[PDB]
Amino acid sequence: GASRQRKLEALIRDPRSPINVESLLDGLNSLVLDLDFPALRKNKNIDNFLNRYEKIVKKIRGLQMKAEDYDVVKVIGRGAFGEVQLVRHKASQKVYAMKLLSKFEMIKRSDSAFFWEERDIMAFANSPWVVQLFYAFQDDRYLYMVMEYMPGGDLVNLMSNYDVPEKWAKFYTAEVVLALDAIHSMGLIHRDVKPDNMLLDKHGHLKLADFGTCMKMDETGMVPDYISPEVLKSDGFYGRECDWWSVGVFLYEMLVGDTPFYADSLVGTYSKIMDHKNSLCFPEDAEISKHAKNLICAFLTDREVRLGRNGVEEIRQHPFFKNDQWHWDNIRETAAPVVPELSSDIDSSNFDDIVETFPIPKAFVGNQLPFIGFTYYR
Amino acid sequence: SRQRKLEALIRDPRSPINVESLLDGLNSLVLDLDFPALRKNKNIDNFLNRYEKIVKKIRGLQMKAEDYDVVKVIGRGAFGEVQLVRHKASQKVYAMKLLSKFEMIKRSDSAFFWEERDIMAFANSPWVVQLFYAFQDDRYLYMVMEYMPGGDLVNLMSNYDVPEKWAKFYTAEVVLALDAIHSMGLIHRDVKPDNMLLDKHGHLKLADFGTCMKMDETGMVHTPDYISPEVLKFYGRECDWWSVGVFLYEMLVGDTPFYADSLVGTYSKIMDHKNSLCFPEDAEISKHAKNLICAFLTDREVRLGRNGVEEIRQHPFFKNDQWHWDNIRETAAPVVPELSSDIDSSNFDDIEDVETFPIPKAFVGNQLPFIGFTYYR
Ligand SMILES: COc1cc(C(=O)N[C@H](CO)c2ccccc2)ccc1-c1cn[nH]c1
Ligand SMILES: COc1cc(C(=O)N[C@H](CO)c2ccccc2)ccc1-c1cn[nH]c1
Ligand SMILES: [Cl-]
Repeated sequence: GASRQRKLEALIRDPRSPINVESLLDGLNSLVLDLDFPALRKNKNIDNFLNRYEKIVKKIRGLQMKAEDYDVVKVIGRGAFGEVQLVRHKASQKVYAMKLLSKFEMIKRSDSAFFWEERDIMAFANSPWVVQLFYAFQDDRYLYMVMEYMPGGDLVNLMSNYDVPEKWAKFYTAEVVLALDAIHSMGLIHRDVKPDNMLLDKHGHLKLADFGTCMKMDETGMVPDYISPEVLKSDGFYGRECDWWSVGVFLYEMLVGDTPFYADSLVGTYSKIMDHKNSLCFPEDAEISKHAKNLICAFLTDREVRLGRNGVEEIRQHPFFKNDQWHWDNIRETAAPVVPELSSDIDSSNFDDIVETFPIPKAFVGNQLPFIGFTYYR
Repeated sequence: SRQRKLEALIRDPRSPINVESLLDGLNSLVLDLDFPALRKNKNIDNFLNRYEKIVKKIRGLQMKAEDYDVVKVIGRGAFGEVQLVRHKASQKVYAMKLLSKFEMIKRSDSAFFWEERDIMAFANSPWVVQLFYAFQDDRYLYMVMEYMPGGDLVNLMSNYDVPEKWAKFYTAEVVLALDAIHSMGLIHRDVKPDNMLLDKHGHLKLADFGTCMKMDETGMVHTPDYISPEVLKFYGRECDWWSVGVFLYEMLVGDTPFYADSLVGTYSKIMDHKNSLCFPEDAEISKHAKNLICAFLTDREVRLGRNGVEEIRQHPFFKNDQWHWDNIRETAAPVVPELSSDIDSSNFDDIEDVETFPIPKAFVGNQLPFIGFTYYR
């Protein structure tokens, strides 16, 4: 009997459950947002429901986390459906990185499901290789993701400010290897491994960000300059090995100073990637070891014989990673090659310097419906 | 903290945003969107796809009509019926009141159940029928109450000639039950013996609160035989005290004080109450009983109970050697029900025995006025 009430009480407590209390409050909020228009309020059912919940929903909005609770310090990133702002929480004075996503642009450009795995990865990974999400909240215009601020900037910035030695390339590669294996363990494929999505923490250690491209792998494990050839030839099924192709490209860019399939045109890069058997060649002036060259070549092969298919053990014991500084079991607790020297809690010097509204409707449209359940409070 | 303030609102059972009300909101949204005409909208089709599984799971876990077994229909009314039911799992017997959502919407009366549910769930008075569970489906609102096997006072009057010692007891119980409702800032507006039930021991409890209204700052607000003249022509608490006088008259005399063959004749007799009220020469009634009926059947301005329940309490009619106002409900009742089983419905007459909602093209929101009805004790 009350075993059913116990089963139900458990679902509502579970933070991964779609019917948790934050997700149930999202349902109420979204229903009020999509009905409070004078055209719709002509309906007696709608006008009377909105009159009943008007007071409580005003009270709830004032209590719940909102963008007004934070001060915007600077825009440190921009992307497809939004921007990432360096913000300071007004009450606690704590500094975070907050990612905003336009609800309007996600509906219009019919791309409105990518944020679910991005939010889940950052909120629940519990890995030092993934940027941690503290709070996810939404208003009538945007989705917000308050994550830990990474003051070391991305690996693109590092490469443009330093001539990268093989000892540093061996460190950042190992960290990318472990970070990807952590994502693959959570049953996901990044699909966009690149140095713009590799951030450095206050101590110079890597963390992955921008999970908008992730996909949960099915039972078989299946789903521009850094894209794999098998992904380019698309619609077909690809696996974890496409993420390791991106690692090969990254290690080449680090040591050589240019991407292996760089071309002046977009089509030229595609052409070079497709012809990877004949287009991949190391410059005669490039400072690279035989082990480093041999590792890049094991990643830049056809998917069938690529390194990393039979797990990450084959990658771990590659001769390139032989060193006298770290082990795979402690690399993140060893001293990083470059440690950030920051002047304040809002020093954003490792980041380069960087609105269409919904139309009032006549009939029920339900623009808030695809966002019910986004709110999360740690 | 703000999160502590918010967590308190959701725990409060009187709060419109409690967990049962928040689950009602989700259920009602799914019910009002799952139509193939509406599902043509991408937002709607995708939302329904996401919550389809979990809402099927939630419905199976939550209390439903299929958890109860219908024993007999013991009452029928305006928008539904009251069924004697037995909970399949616990084997406990209850009285379950059903209200058609369709009829409530159609006959544009869809707010009366909020005070009926609140009165029965939260009164905490032995004079009010207790509600244990309120729940709903796509067709009805359900109210699981304590079953009253003694039947109503109409049934008692039709099976017994009422002596003044019995009339003094039942009146005193109506007086205390009405004072309890008035204490909660409510006016019944429909005091009559059909709405007075007797428990397993013969003690009164009030039922059918569909006519109740919360009184404003001054104590004011906005059935043919028991209606007051002021309602026939803002009304206060003394409006319920009129119905008590009519009740005491029907008990002692055997007929209504303003009974007429026509509805217009009854409406005329009530308006001319100053000259139409007279006690039959063959009626066995004391001077005190006659004088009490007359203090209730006056113009609202000078009616007994206008200046409090203390005035009614001290009336000479209630002088007796059996009970006191502080213990009447723990004294022996005049008629104690003789029941054969937990489902003996012999003190209730037999009840003699299809409109569904139309499938819509656009969002109508027929479930919206019912969000927050679910209550679990
Ligand atoms: C720039 O910093 C970030 C960027 C991102 C991120 O996902 N960026 C992309 C494009 O760069 C994007 C996509 C969609 C909308 C906007 C932005 C995620 C975390 C941080 C971060 C974490 N801690 N500190 C900074
Ligand atoms: C018959 O017993 C009841 C009746 C009612 C009641 O409110 N009845 C009216 C008129 O019939 C009605 C209104 C709307 C729909 C249907 C019926 C309320 C409680 C009981 C009851 C019995 N035991 N415990 C509680
Ligand atoms: Cl090693």
